[PDB]
Amino acid sequence: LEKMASIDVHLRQLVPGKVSEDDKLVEYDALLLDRFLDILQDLHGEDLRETVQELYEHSAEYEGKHEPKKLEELGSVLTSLDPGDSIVIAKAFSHMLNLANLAEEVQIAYRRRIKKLKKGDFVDESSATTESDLEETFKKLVGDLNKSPEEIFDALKNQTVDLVLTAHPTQSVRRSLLQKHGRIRDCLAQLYAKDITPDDKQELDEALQREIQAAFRTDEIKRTPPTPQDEMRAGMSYFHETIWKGVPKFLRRVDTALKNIGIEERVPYNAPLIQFSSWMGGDRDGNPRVTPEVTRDVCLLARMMAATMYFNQIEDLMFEMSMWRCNDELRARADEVHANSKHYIEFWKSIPTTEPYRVILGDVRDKLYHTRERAHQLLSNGHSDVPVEATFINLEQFLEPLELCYRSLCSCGDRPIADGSLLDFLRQVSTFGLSLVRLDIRQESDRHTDVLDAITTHLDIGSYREWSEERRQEWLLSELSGKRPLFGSDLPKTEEIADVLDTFHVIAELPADSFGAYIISMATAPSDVLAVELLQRECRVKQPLRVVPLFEKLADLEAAPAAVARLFSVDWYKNRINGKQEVMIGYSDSGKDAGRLSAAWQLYKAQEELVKVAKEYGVKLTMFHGRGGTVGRGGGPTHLAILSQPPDTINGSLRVTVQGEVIEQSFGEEHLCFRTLQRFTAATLEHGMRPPISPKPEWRALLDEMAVVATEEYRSVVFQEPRFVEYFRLATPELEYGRMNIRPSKRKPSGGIESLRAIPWIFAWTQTRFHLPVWLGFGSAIRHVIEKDVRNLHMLQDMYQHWPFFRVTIDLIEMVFAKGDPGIAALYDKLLVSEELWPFGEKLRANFEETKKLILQTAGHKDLLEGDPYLKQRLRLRDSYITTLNVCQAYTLKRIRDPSYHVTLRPHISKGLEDTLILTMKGIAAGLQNTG
Amino acid sequence: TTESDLEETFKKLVGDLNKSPEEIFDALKNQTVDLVLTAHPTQSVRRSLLQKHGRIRDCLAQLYAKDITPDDKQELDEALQREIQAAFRTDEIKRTPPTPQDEMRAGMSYFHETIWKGVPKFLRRVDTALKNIGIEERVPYNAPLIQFSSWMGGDRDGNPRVTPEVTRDVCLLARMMAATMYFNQIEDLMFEMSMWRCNDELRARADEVHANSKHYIEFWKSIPTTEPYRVILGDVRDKLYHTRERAHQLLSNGHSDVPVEATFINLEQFLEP
Amino acid sequence: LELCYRSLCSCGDRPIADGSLLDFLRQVSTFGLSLVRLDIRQESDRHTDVLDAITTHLDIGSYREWSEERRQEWLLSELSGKRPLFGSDLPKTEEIADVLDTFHVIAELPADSFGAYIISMATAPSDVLAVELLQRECR
Ligand SMILES: [Cl-]
Ligand SMILES: [Cl-]
Ligand SMILES: [Cl-]
Repeated sequence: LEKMASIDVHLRQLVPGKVSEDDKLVEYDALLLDRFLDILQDLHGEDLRETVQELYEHSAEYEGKHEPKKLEELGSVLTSLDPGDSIVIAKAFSHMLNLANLAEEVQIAYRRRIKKLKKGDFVDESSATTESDLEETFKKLVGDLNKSPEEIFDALKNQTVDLVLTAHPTQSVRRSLLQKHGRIRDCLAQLYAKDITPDDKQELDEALQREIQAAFRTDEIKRTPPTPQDEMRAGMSYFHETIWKGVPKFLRRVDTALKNIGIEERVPYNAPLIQFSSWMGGDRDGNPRVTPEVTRDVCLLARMMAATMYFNQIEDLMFEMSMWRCNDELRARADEVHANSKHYIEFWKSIPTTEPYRVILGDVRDKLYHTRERAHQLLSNGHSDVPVEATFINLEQFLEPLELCYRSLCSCGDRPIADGSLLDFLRQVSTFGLSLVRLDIRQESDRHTDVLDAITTHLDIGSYREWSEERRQEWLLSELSGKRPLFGSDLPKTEEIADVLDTFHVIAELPADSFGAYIISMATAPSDVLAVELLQRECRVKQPLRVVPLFEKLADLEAAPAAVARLFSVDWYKNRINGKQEVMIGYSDSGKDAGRLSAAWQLYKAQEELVKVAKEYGVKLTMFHGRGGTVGRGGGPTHLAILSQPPDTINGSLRVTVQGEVIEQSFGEEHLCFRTLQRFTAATLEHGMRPPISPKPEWRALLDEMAVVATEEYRSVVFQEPRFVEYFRLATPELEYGRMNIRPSKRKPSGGIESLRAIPWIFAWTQTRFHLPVWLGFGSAIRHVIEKDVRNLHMLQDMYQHWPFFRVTIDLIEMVFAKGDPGIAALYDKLLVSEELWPFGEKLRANFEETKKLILQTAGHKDLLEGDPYLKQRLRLRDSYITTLNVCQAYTLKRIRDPSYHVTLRPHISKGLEDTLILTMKGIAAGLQNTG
Repeated sequence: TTESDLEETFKKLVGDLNKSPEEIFDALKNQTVDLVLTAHPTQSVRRSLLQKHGRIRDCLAQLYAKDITPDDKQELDEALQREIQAAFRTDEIKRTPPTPQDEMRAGMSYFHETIWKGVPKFLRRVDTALKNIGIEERVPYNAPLIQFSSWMGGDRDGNPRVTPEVTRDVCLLARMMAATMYFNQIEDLMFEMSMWRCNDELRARADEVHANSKHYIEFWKSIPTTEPYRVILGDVRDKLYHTRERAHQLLSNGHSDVPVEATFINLEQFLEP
Repeated sequence: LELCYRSLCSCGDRPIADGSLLDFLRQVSTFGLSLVRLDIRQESDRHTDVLDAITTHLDIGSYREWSEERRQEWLLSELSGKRPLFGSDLPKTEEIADVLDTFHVIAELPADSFGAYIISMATAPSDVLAVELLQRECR
């Protein structure tokens, strides 16, 4: 069998050059592809393997030269398959793509960094190969900015990176498949060690094939569109994978680099340099399955996982903490704890007072066990019997004895011992707390409007809905300044109103350690924030959540600093916020309203103005970056994006969404996790002391014109074109995506793109390799300013080379274009769109090509991603696998929607099209990862 | 430095003695090395110091890797000093002339150290070396090429501290440690066994086990019949837990309440599923 | 028990039903599930203190200074209205918390256990209205 010779050729034709000297990516992918196809032949026959290989060879042939003949060949084969062979081929290409992603992660993890490749400016910070590590960022602050070491250390102490993990917009990959992927990565890595013996290599190859087959032989359908509890279980997998051990690894590295610049202290173990938040189970915005019980559930589950990991982790700590010399305080506490009544009988019959650290640590272990057991009982029943005094309820109870051990050990010169497992444990307690993640709530402001309208209607004051914004403000301010409650059990509650109030009741019935922020979707005016503050207090929330408005539409972004100023001017709100105010901006959402360029530039300006307001009133402004941003990309780019943020918008608290489509690339691997946490911490540290350049005024004026032209084009296409929605429902799988499910994709099932949610808007166009929501508007803007003045191109180029914000924006567009193909979208059109609607797509695709050519001119590139050949190489590798899933999805849709489209089937190939469709959706989605 | 490894021994038997690969394989099948662990003639080193010694070895090893970065080397050096001082600052005289139960606990440390993972690694290497002489089979998994016996708690010759209760104790402790390790290992085994295609016999057993009414709520709300290997293995996990808890009760009391039918008493019950 | 009595009478076994069964029924009726029904008793001055902390916390004045008719007015508007009176955000002294807790205990137990709430030193209708109000507002 010399089929292996052919796939070696096609891969080498797809990626011919070597982007370094350790570039083994083509080798890795060829190895995985050979093993997988062999497994495929063994399991489903020779004819099936030859069919799959012919399809892939044709797809790589397409992604090389883009001859539409190749697409016609792929389709010719893919329609002749009966549904069974269709499912097999789709599953096959999904898994091959996953293997390609693992090869990429190995390459990135072990690519040698080249110090002679850095240029010396901020552009270095846009790729992992040249970005500054923590110590390079330190020395850069010391050299260019004359910042003293002790200043850098103080800055680090009070800094916080808060990563918010979101549910996957499609398949949150199972925890088991995460582990199998990890095994495949490890086998792949060790196979290329320059010291492995032939028997080690044979057994490694055997384990690699073994794992690949294990992955291919598990189903990814059936059961339910996973309950939010299950989705949350899968989401927390990355703590067991890399993050739990990874946090203290990173922190210790910070300690080392601080030493390597003269700082003799360590980063205080309680300092929250890294924190994690979760939306899984808390985001209700247009999502009815997220009920109050779901929220209580995910809080309790998280507390169980936390207690569990602390329990298993603390035993090794007990083995290490065998000293006897100790502090008088610790001696007293050990004798005190020894006066009491089973969880260490395999280790020691009982812990003697001659190992006091083990005594106290054993008590902490016991309390941890009782905490897990208690939370389990509350989850599965509703009450416990476990005395809350026998558990840990707040973080200070947990930290107090551990800190006693640390101080005590330091009293006796055992500081080095204390800086071991004890230090890593303390740092885990500070990072993860009793809950691992803190839950963020999100809800439409209209739902609070419904609650308050039923409240006022019940009190015979009128309808809160009819009242003007200022009349609402008056009522809410008088009610907040008074102490008299609002309502009781005697309140006509609809289904939605009861859901809202019950949500708040659940928030009040749980520890405040479990919750982060309550976030108001579709925020427009101060009554929307005041409403939530009021409902919180009237639901008896003891320690109330900080209320964070999410300004989405364009006019809302223009109105935002005024609304935040009015809020800051009210004494009640100024006293409640205690000098901190958080505002959420959703790049994807704002782009859905007004196109991407206008949304970006409007968000930069809005952050500037909000900083002006917060400086006026002495409020520390923290910006929360939602899905779609430049800070949501994977890897290197994130660094520059953080550096690019407007000055004094971060201020020691960076809050970014870790989008589901990227979390594997950011935390799936040990090294990847370290370098992610590193670039977040270093980029935050530097931006706090080295703001990006203030834009030249001609840049701001130019961007204002471009924003105008862009939004005009975008809205004229998406909203004003009457026969757009029809095209949207044909040229795109949005309808099938909503009908299948994931969640609901429409707030109002009967409306238009306005009421369509942002995630399905981005997704629907991402599946067809078209990405309309990301680039529409750039074309007419760049075109218009180049025509208005010959020299304006030179200005745009100037910005791309010197203004970080503009560079990161244009770069993201460039990357999305690297993922795009107008011919595939044209294939979807040819199969699913009416003939009289064909020119509509045609013109749109013209806008694509022109915008592509225009973006290049701004960046000074002749090809796409000319400045980051590593990423270009990787995306080129994936596209060959994804394209097959494209043709298959298009023809599958034509087969589902039209039973009048009969095809001469081919006989089934060796040992319900909807399952195929879901496979292609998950595959294409997983391969394209983040766009906009 | 010059002794024959497993494969060099294979090649010497095949070349110099004209023994066929089949004969070597049968001889291996029916062969058994039974290693008997005896109590230490003085200090049976504590388990904590065994782990500290292991860490010191690991730091020393990684410090001389020809590919480590300056920061890794710096942090490894610090971890080595940390462990050396950690070892030196523990007392080893105080308390009791360790109860034979304690001496036995310390003796069994090496199963957790290297042996538990070490046995299947060695066996797998036997499989590889057998492939390299033409043998397509693996060494049968139930064939006892390696066995472990212990005198800790059983040798009474001129040693009155070894009472019958001491023997009962070390037997129950050993069954506990075994049940623990099987329980912890079968978790990862359950994550791996996510297939759906299965045997008619195994399908029957999976549907049958599904006919019943807690140890996997952090992983899966419940295991469905579309993951039958996870069904059978989850039941085995449950039986392991009941075995450990039962032995714990028998050790600490003298009776249980755990029905012996819900545990593993003999090896065939364990191996069958 | 009543089913048993009816049944025995059905078959002309009334004399039997008028025996231990009758004594049992009568004991169930006389003593109920508690033997006795507890009467609560508290001074009116303490309810005045609770209402004073409530009105002071609402910045409407001090219920203690109010005339008997002003008290009556406020208590009646509160009783006919549908908006509650106070919440957890309430400065409770030891005695004030004691009174409110008494009402909470009364709300958390079966009504078979209680008889009457009795106001020591009663002088004017505001004291009775006060207890009725606190009763309704402690659920
Ligand atoms: Cl659940
Ligand atoms: Cl800042
Ligand atoms: Cl014992």
